[PDB]
Amino acid sequence: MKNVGFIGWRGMVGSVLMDRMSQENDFENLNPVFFTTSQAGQKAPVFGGKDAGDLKSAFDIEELKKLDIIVTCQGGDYTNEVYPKLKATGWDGYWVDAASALRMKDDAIIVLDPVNQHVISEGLKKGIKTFVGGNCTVSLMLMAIGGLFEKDLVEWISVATYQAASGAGAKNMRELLSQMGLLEQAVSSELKDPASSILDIERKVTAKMRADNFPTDNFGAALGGSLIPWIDKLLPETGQTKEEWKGYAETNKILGLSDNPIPVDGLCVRIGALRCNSQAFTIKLKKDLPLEEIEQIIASHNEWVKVIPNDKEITLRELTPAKVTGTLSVPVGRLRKLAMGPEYLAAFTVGDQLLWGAAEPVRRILKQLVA
Amino acid sequence: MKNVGFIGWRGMVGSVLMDRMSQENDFENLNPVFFTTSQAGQKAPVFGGKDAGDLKSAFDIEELKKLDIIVTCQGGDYTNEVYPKLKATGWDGYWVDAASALRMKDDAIIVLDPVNQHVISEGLKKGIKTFVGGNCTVSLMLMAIGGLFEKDLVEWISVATYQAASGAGAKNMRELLSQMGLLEQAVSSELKDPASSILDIERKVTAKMRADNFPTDNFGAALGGSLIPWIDKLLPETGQTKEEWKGYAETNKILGLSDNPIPVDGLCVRIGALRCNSQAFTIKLKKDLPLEEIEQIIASHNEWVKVIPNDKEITLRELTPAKVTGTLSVPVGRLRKLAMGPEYLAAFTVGDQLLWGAAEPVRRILKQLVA
Ligand SMILES: NC(=O)c1ccc[n+]([C@@H]2O[C@H](COP(=O)([O-])OP(=O)(O)OC[C@H]3O[C@@H](n4cnc5c(N)ncnc54)[C@H](OP(=O)(O)O)[C@@H]3O)[C@@H](O)[C@H]2O)c1
Ligand SMILES: NC(=O)c1ccc[n+]([C@@H]2O[C@H](COP(=O)([O-])OP(=O)(O)OC[C@H]3O[C@@H](n4cnc5c(N)ncnc54)[C@H](OP(=O)(O)O)[C@@H]3O)[C@@H](O)[C@H]2O)c1
Ligand SMILES: C[As](C)(=O)[O-]
Ligand SMILES: C[As](C)(=O)[O-]
Repeated sequence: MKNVGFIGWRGMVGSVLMDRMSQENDFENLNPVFFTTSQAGQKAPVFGGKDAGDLKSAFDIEELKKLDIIVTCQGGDYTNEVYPKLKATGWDGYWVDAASALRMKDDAIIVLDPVNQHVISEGLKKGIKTFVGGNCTVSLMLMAIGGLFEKDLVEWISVATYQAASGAGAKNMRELLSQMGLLEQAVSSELKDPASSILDIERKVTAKMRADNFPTDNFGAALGGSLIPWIDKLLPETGQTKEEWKGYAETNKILGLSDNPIPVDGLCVRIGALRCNSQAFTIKLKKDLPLEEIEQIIASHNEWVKVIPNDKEITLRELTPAKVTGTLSVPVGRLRKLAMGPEYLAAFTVGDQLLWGAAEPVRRILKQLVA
Repeated sequence: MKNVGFIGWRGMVGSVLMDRMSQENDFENLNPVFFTTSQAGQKAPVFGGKDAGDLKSAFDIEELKKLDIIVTCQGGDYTNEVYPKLKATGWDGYWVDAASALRMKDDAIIVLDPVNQHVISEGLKKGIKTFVGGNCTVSLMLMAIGGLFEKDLVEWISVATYQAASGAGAKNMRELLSQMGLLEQAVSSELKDPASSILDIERKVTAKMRADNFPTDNFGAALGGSLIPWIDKLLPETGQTKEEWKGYAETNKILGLSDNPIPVDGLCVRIGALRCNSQAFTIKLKKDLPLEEIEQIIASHNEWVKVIPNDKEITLRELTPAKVTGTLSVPVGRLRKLAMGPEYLAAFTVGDQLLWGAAEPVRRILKQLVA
């Protein structure tokens, strides 16, 4: 069986990949070899009921060179380090990555098979050996409205995101939780007392949120009870942040439309959600079609997207992070025409950023590479 | 000196108004009369160092009929009951309302004087006697980009909101806070153990958020750690919620363009913030102007709007609910041209929903009416 190496299997994304792989018995048709950046020699974990020897150093090129496929969830720093060194040896195996590091490489293909399988297979024949997961937000967007691009109905998409703390890292999720606790703690008794003044409570919660002893070390500002309309670094040439820039760059590379690119732009905002990224869309369509047809085109693209009817009770129950968290479902709703015209479509979607937005496309390309 | 009655002065919006009036000495040039729907006969609040006798009944038409101006923050059900009975007596004084009830009536003007003083002035001369504050998000939007409408540069605006808990009520803010506390408490110990599993932490928080005992009666769903992409009731004829519908309806009546409406549409989403409504805009301009000119036009409209440089550090410091809560500042940043073209402009704004979104416009028209 093909020898597959796993790097970053212990991380947050890695842990999700391991769990998903165990659920689908992905360890059956492959020989697993586990690496580490801090536990070399130690006893390798037990997945798929198998027993790898001891953890090998993720930096041992000779060891890696023996592998047919490398699946990494370690991070960009690691990849930019080892990858060039491994290729420099002549190694011709496959490199499956969850980090963005190699996404825009001329010899790398961004994978999201339920959306761009043709691009993938084509790359495979062509000799492409590097496959990278796409930006979580772009991935979730395409899993929700892929049918529209599939039908070549999209002229341009305007996006406003509602991104979870989890997308920034495990330490960021923990900071959000700490902030939420401190906010309630600041007015614990006042909340219990029905006679208390709501303005008195707000004043106290706002003061705590602005206090020096309020944990903001990771976001650079309060997230719980607030929001941050800026994610990643600035791009001086356009004014977009790197997260916003990915919409255009990655959507078109995933779909293979670099020759006739579709404008995808907007604002990415971080909010107090744990691990589900939500998005509001203003989709300018190339033609005016019945809303019911639009819905079917969307719902039939893949089996994970789930159209949520534009009803209050149903929306509150199905189109929220609280509902989607930990599932492979990609609900999209609030679908209707906008006032600008019949070609303007409104849509809101929610999706788990660690599954389709991270571990799932990786787990899937791997399965396709092996048995 | 004019006789002015105050209704709903005890609630959340009413309290902020009383606060602002006390700070601005708005009671000096008027004779205050306080009413109540539940505490008639009890001592009135002594704002402005002035002392009214006892609370009068807000349902006493004979007492109301004696006033020159009635200022109410009581609510739509109150107004819909009393306004008709009072006007039926032939009463011809001024009615200033914070509730949406009379907003779309032809004998009423939606007031936001920094934006439509001309409408207010024309209406007064025409005989209009009813002034109503506009929807909070619409008001906050115009305070931010009124300069573009002032120059007739706006073709249409696509909106995505991030609305706070207080926008729905004092009960809802309290529920949000209680929810936040419960979420952290579910993993209090794990959070202080730096070696604990993040996925274990998230599964526990999510489980709590999904527990029947999780307090969700006010929102009908979890808000803390999540979001609710639905505000108000559904309008079957367009697919919009009443909240979303107001963008087109109120923006245009405020601007006096109900005859030739500028399309303003989008999605209104509730998030876990206490009292600031934020909005992401995609503005289709009529002309292709340099970014710097657009900024000058936006900044020059009024003294409260504040253009925030498209810089990360400044944005995290100035463009957030944490910074603007309790202030009259209306920051607008992330200004840049979008990928769709040089006529497409992006912008993100944040504003306190209880000030410019509620009490401030009311407070201002009252001052105009009393002198
Ligand atoms: N966060 C998201 O929502 C998201 C979404 C899509 C893609 N990604 C990307 O996926 C890659 C990995 O992200 P991540 O958030 O999974 O990184 P992470 O949680 O920090 O894990 C990465 C590595 O940190 C090391 N580590 C040190 N202490 C650890 C501990 N106590 N528990 C677990 N691991 C520990 C592990 O390496 P050793 O075992 O060798 O020590 C682990 O492989 C990044 O490139 C990221 O950008 C993230
Ligand atoms: N919340 C916002 O951010 C916002 C923004 C824009 C517009 N508005 C609108 O402004 C109007 C009032 O909203 P609101 O949020 O201020 O309503 P509220 O807080 O419920 O106050 C309304 C009334 O409820 C009664 N009440 C019962 N128990 C009370 C208590 N424990 N404390 C204070 N009052 C109590 C009071 O009437 P009595 O004293 O007669 O008993 C009070 O005047 C509504 O039409 C609302 O839609 C609200
Ligand atoms: C969240 As990314 C750095 O994998 O585009
Ligand atoms: C903020 As309203 C409910 O008076 O449109």
